[PDB]
Amino acid sequence: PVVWPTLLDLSRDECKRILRKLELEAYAGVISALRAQGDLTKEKKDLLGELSKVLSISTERHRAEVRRAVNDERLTTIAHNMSGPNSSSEWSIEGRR
Amino acid sequence: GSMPVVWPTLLDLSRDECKRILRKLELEAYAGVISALRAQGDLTKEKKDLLGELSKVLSISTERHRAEVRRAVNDERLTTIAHNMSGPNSSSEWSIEGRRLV
Repeated sequence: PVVWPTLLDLSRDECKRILRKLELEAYAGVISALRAQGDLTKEKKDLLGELSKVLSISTERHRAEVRRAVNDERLTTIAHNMSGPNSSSEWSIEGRR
Repeated sequence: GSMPVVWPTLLDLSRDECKRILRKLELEAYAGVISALRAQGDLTKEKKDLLGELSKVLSISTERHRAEVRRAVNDERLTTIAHNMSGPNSSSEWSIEGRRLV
């Protein structure tokens, strides 16, 4: 006997889409704040690793958010002002793997 | 002489404003993690302890943490997502976390 996608099924799929957008936005927000603080450290790398697991962020999406933040001129300016010119080695290594 | 007679304001720092944007970023970062975790379902010890590591790194006080929890547990949209994702018991542990410690 057949079955098919109901409105509830499509509703649950849409909730998953909304959740995934919230999760990626959350993770990107943490990367942005950490990048603006200065360079990446091992402790922050570890913390990001746990956050990516709990927010279901793939390594591909992680690396792309690291690069986005390293390259964002506003965040780079904040790091320059707050921490000084050394601010992105280590983030850039992480964004390469 | 060595120094410019027409100083290009390009060179100037904006330390006060950057300090404020950094703080805005930190608070927005923590709030967004609370909101996403709340939309997943109820709080777990693993989420609580991870939020504790995040609050250290983002300089978030325990008062601000609990206020974010109370906000998120009561957000109608985040709660609708959690009920659809995780079922009807998606709030009690969050509400405990929002209330205790004073």
